[PDB]
Amino acid sequence: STGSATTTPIDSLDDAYITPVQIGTPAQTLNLDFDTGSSDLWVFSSETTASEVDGQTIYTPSKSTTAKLLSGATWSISYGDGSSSSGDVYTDTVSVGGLTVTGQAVESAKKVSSSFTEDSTIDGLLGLAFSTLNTVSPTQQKTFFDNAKASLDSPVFTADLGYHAPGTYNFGFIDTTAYTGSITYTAVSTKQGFWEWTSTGYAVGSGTFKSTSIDGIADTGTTLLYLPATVVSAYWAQVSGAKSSSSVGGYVFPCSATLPSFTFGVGSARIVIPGDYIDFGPISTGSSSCFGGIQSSAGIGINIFGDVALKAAFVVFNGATTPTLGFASK
Repeated sequence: STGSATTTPIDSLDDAYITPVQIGTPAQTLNLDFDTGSSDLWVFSSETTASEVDGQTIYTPSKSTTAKLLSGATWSISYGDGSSSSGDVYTDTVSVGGLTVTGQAVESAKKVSSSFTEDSTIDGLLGLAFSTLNTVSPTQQKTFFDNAKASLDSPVFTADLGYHAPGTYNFGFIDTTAYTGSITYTAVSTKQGFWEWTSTGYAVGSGTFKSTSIDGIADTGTTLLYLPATVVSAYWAQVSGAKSSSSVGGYVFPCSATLPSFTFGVGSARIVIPGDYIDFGPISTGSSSCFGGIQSSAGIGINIFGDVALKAAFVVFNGATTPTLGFASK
């Protein structure tokens, strides 16, 4: 089997991407944030505290003939940005782009933090990291990808995120028309439950490539590119007037700037992030100070190749017995 679904930015900044997902019988379609940095499929639901719902589409398990309470199971998750959600669990039929999993754990939110409530466009998350990070207790549950894997033509999914444009998540096949050149594959460590890999270095604009190992995660659920302070300083030093602002919470730059590109290494290959991808616009409406898309990972504890990086590439998440990650230009 295979599946193919379009993913769409939620706003003009590509803050996140939503992909339609069919849950239950008859289908209830919710727009979920596919997140390769976590492993819970959770939804706004008929159980979510009413005051914490503001425009989201909800899953109502009582209206699904295939929903079953997973008795005794609860879940609770906290994300890198400080947001959180928790609730109980149903199993139900879940389909993405024509690919169907029966008996998928669908985690129903009883509570969500303010950032989720305030984002009317995101109806929940679909985790695509390794199932060892799943938060369901007392019986840990599998991701949609893990459940689908055996049925897939090939044990892979691909992320093809757009810059200010729709893109695609595919399951079970590599679309050879969706990228240019060849795909370069690189080793993955699953020790922390993430798609964790080591970049071979970087360049700033037209500058020389610096060979240096940068361990980090491929995380579609994180907006920006978070890298070591040394690397980030080298980037922003090339932008007149750029500075790190503790009051704003990262690097800002004059909105009048033209940003240089940023290149990262994948083995001997190179992925180029155009300068425009690094512009996240005015810090507040009408400001001439703009927020940077490359930020320091210092104090996160991990480097994160978020959407800013991944949208510059066609990315293969290879869930073979020895997982790997593939990157191609596009």
